[PDB]
Amino acid sequence: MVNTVNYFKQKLKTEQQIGMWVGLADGYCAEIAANVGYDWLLIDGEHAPNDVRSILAQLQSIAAYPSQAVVRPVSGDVPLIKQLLDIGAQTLLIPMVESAEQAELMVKATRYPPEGIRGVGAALARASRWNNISDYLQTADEQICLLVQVESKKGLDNLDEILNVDGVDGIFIGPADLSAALGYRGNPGHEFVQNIIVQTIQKIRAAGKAAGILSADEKLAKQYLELGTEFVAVGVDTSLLMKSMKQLLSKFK
Amino acid sequence: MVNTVNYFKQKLKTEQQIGMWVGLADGYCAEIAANVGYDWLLIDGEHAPNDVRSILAQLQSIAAYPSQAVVRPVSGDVPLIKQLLDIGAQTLLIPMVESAEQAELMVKATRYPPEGIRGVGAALARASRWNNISDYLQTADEQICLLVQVESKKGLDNLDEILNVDGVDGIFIGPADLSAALGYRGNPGHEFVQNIIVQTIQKIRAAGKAAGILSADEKLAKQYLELGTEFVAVGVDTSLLMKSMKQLLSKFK
Amino acid sequence: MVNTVNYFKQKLKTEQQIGMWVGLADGYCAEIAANVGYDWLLIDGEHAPNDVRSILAQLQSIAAYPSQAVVRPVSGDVPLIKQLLDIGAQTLLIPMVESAEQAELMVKATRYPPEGIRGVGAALARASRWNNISDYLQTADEQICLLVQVESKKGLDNLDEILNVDGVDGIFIGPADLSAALGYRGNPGHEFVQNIIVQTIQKIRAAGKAAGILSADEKLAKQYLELGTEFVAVGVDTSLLMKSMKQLLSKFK
Amino acid sequence: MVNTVNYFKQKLKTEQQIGMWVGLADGYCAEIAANVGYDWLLIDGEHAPNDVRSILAQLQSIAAYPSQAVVRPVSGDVPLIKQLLDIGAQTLLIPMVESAEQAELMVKATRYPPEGIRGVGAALARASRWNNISDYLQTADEQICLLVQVESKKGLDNLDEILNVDGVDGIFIGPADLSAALGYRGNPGHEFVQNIIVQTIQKIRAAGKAAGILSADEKLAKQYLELGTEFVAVGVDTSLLMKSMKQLLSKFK
Amino acid sequence: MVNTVNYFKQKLKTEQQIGMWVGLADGYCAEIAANVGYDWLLIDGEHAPNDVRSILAQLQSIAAYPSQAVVRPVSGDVPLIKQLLDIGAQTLLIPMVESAEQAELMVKATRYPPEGIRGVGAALARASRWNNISDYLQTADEQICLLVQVESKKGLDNLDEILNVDGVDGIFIGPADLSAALGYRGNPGHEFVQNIIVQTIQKIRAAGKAAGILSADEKLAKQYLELGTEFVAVGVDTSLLMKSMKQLLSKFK
Amino acid sequence: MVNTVNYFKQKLKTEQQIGMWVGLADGYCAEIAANVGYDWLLIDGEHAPNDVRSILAQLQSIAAYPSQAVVRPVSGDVPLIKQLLDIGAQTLLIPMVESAEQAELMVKATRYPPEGIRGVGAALARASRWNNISDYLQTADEQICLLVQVESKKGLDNLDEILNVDGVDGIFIGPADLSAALGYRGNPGHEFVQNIIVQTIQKIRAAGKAAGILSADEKLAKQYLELGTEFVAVGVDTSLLMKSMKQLLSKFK
Ligand SMILES: O=C(O)C(=O)C[C@@H](O)[C@H](O)CO
Ligand SMILES: O=C(O)C(=O)C[C@@H](O)[C@H](O)CO
Ligand SMILES: O=C(O)C(=O)C[C@@H](O)[C@H](O)CO
Ligand SMILES: O=C(O)C(=O)C[C@@H](O)[C@H](O)CO
Ligand SMILES: O=C(O)C(=O)C[C@@H](O)[C@H](O)CO
Ligand SMILES: O=C(O)C(=O)C[C@@H](O)[C@H](O)CO
Ligand SMILES: [Ca+2]
Ligand SMILES: [Ca+2]
Ligand SMILES: [Mg+2]
Ligand SMILES: [Mg+2]
Ligand SMILES: [Mg+2]
Ligand SMILES: [Mg+2]
Ligand SMILES: [Mg+2]
Ligand SMILES: [Mg+2]
Repeated sequence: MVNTVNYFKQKLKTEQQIGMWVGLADGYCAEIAANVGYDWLLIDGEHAPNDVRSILAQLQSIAAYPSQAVVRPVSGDVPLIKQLLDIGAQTLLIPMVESAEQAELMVKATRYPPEGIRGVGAALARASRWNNISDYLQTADEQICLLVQVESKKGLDNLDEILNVDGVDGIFIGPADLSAALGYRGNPGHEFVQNIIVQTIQKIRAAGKAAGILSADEKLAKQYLELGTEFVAVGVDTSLLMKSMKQLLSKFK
Repeated sequence: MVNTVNYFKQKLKTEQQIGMWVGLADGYCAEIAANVGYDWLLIDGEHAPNDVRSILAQLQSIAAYPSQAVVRPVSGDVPLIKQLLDIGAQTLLIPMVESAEQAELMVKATRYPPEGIRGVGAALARASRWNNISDYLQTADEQICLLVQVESKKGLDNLDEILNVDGVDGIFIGPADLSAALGYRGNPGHEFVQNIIVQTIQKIRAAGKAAGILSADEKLAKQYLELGTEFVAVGVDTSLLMKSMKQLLSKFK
Repeated sequence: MVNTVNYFKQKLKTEQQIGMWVGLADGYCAEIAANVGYDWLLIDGEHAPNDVRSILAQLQSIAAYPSQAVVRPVSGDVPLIKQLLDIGAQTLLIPMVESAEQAELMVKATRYPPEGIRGVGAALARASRWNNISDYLQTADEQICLLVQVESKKGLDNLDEILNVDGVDGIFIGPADLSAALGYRGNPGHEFVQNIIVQTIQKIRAAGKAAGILSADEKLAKQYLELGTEFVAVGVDTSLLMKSMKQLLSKFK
Repeated sequence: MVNTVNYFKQKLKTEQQIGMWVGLADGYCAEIAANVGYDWLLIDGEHAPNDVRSILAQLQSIAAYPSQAVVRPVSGDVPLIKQLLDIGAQTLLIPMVESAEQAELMVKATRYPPEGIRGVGAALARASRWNNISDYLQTADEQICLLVQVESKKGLDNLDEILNVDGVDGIFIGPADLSAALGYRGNPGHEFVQNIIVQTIQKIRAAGKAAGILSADEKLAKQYLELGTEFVAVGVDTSLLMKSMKQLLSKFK
Repeated sequence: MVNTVNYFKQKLKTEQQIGMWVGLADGYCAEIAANVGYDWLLIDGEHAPNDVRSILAQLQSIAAYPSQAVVRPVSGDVPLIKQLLDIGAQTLLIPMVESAEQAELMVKATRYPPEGIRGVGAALARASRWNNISDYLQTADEQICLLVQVESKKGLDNLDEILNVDGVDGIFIGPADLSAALGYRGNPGHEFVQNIIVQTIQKIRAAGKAAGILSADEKLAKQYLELGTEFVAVGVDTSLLMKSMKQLLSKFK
Repeated sequence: MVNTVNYFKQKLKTEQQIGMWVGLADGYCAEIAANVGYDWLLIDGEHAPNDVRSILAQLQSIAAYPSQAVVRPVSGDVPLIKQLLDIGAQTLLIPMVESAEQAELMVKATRYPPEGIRGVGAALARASRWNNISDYLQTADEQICLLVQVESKKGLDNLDEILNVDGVDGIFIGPADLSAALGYRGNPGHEFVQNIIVQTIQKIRAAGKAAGILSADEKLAKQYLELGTEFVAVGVDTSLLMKSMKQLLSKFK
């Protein structure tokens, strides 16, 4: 077996990838989402009730389907990153990255020694398919993709520095945390927030990195796609479930 | 503590109850559905991957919310009916009921001896809140609601006899099984099938029982409500989740 | 490895075994019970929300401790008896046994062909410790104990015939179902019910079988032990948990 | 999406398929087995501690890999067959089939009305990918494969009758149950047993059906493959795990 | 929907709330506790085998009942506090708080930017009921209650500074850790320890904060209630289960 | 009940203990390993998909069997160490220990105050059997065994200092991490790496501590036992499972 090819990572340079947020925290729900045809599925370990074991079950469901999995850990925690890479998550989205120093540590967290600090346990790992991928320890680093989130004033204050970190493949902008950080909590639609988001996307792409964002607003999502944003999540499974059930009931109240 | 009042059962005589099918088989998904405001939620133990323990978790989720839980067991299995009643399901929907003799057996399966054959285990049961409902063994039978499904030619061949069974509170028509039985598998919309459904609903109500049905077709659902159908399920969580994700992707393909 | 010795089964002829009902349906709760020192623990697959997998977890917990495990399946279902024996339950309590014919079928359900109808799958079974018990298929039958419950008028009507079945090790009287069947639901303490229980215990022991019963009433339990009842369950984990929390709150209201 | 093609079923006529028994009852263990390259993996619901939900998790793991899944239910139970088909098991191995009448009922259990009695619930089913396979109710029956086990004297007494049942794709011989039924429990290697197995395979193939068997004995397995046996399981995951760990310890005792 | 009202938080100023420790780490056991009528239930993520997912199941169970849930995380970990708030825990008890600086960080951990550092993920959260609480991000902070534990010499050394932190609603004294820190491990009943607890309670209340404590000793508990302690836990589910089973067995030995 | 004796700890001074790595992360798989007769079983919480709850289930499985459980947490996290000690892990293997200061912190993390910083929660803990071990808080520290891993250049740069820490019972060498740190990722067999391992084992034993290692290479394992290495793991469950299935398939390809 050759290592699983990270098509999400390759496509960061060749196309615009449409994503779905997966917060239903369940292998069965993850499989339903995997049938739809999204370019990527974000398995949310930060804001959905997930742990390593529930994330593994969702990787296993999704693996049969072309959709690429991206995992967001609860924080940029080196041991947790180690665990998520070993269960076979090839793309990580680190929340609340705020400095070049923190971004560099997240790069190292994803790479084996001697260049990185990723713990070695290939005999045990779904990532190597329990050494059925025979050259895994040589080929692993190449198919790993590191995305970091800028979603605080401190992150924006360190954007040029983060964008100069070799090994950051992409910067994702989270309008919820960012709008709240800017004192517009629950109102990311405000011009003050939007102008900052647009400038941030332009700077990301100007530094040769992939830009990403989430918007459930179709107009904002198509606007970000017209700017060239490489990875755009266009909704959230929990929101689509709740909204579809509410809209149906409303026809009968 | 007094026994939980089965408002679903009472409302069979006073209003038309709008329902949602719950096949996501998960306490977290069940809770999302419970927030919407459906009169009833059908926890599907026949066609979703549920067992006693996953149905219990969904009853516990839904219990904080006004929505009434109805449970469909995989078949009219007396021991399984005993297990679902003890975890505290107060309304059961029995699939594939085909005779008065079978319907009478389902009635007994729901009632304590000496009048029925429901096994006694009140010390252990969520149904009695572990005897915190102190008169449970005297008050239980009154808050249990039995629904049966007619979805075969044999059931339609025994409809008058089923409708004469004291203890059957409602007959639910399953258009999927029924249209397939009638040789229109996948096409319940056909006039031959629809005329049989309308006459069946009329005969059910004429005999003083509640009629029920599921249609995800808004027009058919509103037609069934115009006939006075007492319990109408108008959608399915798995279907709404898949369709909402597909419709969203299609805006970006 | 030699087959696990069924000490419960041996002690049916040598002492009076004190039991605890385990209906908390959980490996962790089962282990707490296992620490107390009861002779036997009844893992209730009939009136607690258990399945094969949760019963296995409770056998594994209890296995480190001297307490003997007894499993009650939901019904005398031959395939379910097969499953419980293969996960390693060496004593079964079959509810609602009503004839010599049913009791004989329960005997056969617990023995390998050619004498019985127990499905053969020793390579896969915790019962054989995956063939680490090398002579398991020769030695299994000796360490299996079959108990049946008489808890209906029909069972009482067939008691002499059930007591003549070679292979029934014990008859357990369930006062909840029996009092309900007799038209005293929730009031097993009535003299009419108690005279029938005493006569039943006497007949069981006169036929050389072990008699068993459950009572949470200390006085009734010690009365049953004075009669020579061989296996007496003296409480239920759910009841003791609920009662001890209620009694505590009452000191503070 | 077109229905998943049942390559196991097609290959019953074109090659000899090598199988592995999966009794570790776990999605993670099932994935390890799925990486090896077996033609088929038997997910054992009869002799391993599996339920519908654990079998679903193993189908999801295996689905990413070319190995074909076969599910053995605990018995030929029509509602359980319905559940296993809806979670997407395309090949079933029914234990302890003993008559043409029982084999015919198992055929019907796998086919939609009006020709069969498989319950219709395609909106809810992984089998239809929640109707993402748009013609599922028309295309399903074609990719379903029914295997039955002959493993009792009564089965052998009805072999010609079972082999004349249209819709039985294959007969699997279980040497453990059969050797025990013949009074050679734990010794299927005996000439009396082997001659019966060989004659049985010859009769199966002469009637145009696929023959199958399990042997962990390499010589017996290659002997059955030389006879033309179409589906041969050559070991058991629980046995290989236990034997590999025992052999390793023995080098160090 | 309006945000769930935190009645525990309100009652800190109006009454003395009686609590039960919940360490059985199970949704089913949590529901049994929920039925008793305690003012509050402490779901112990520090000393019982709980994770985010098992705490969620226990919140869902308890939510149907009047008892208020309080969650103790394993440590004052900001990302873990984020996760517990998003699953809907409205009151947190932070163990081993030792400085005003740590207490201030715990305050911030519970409030959205720009005033705090709580991660924003309202679309995904049971806390917002997946945005069915439409003004959640404006109304969340008011219904969150922060309790901190003082249970080390260093905490006692910083008590006045911790009591001056705006946003700490209550200080809970843990006599187990505190007696151990003081060199009386396992003997909190000693006068040296009790004088320090009484002085600590007095200082807490003098600073306008709520005081809390746990004692399974009825006399110590009523002494703490006579001092005006606002939240008093009076027992532990594991202890009551083990003690009630031991006391029962002792009547029969 | 007296505290469970840690025979693994005692045997560090009296014999050479043969170990098996347990990364199948499942109570059922752990039990299979427990039957084999290894001196110790390493429940891997670093490189297998385990959490506190799945490690507890494996401790409960293994507890019926002579094999001693050792738990590797994901990192030297003080709160996580507290959780694993309370579920009753008596021997811990800390990964990536790099200084005497870190080793001393791990010592304290394992000991109750006032000498250590282990949180006190004996009423709740399987470790105390919920206080059924009545003197647990006085007897606990004696049966806890602390192992640390040296697997970085920084650890080797601090080896003498780590070996001078009272409370470190053993130092385990992880050839995977170590060979990678040394710039021979995937090639621990290299003479440069092996000479460093031999000198390290010699220095560990010279300082009166137990030396440990894992090699799946029989020759290297027997070489390490010839040097007097006190605890030697000789295989990994996931590896043995995958290799045994692959070797079997290869006989039939
Ligand atoms: O896309 C963002 O802004 C995120 O980082 C996370 C997501 O959970 C939102 O907060 C939805 O509420
Ligand atoms: O409503 C009906 O027709 C049912 O009885 C069951 C439901 O599963 C549908 O068949 C969805 O496909
Ligand atoms: O002992 C009996 O009577 C039983 O067979 C079952 C037990 O669950 C009781 O019904 C408690 O309510
Ligand atoms: O192959 C057979 O004989 C079976 O039908 C099942 C299998 O479990 C064996 O009994 C192994 O013990
Ligand atoms: O109340 C306290 O002292 C605690 O903080 C925790 C509780 O677990 C006890 O330690 C019980 O042993
Ligand atoms: O023994 C070692 O080298 C370890 O520390 C961990 C183990 O996971 C191996 O790396 C297997 O790949
Ligand atoms: Ca289950
Ligand atoms: Ca977990
Ligand atoms: Mg964010
Ligand atoms: Mg139907
Ligand atoms: Mg009974
Ligand atoms: Mg068989
Ligand atoms: Mg404490
Ligand atoms: Mg290592």
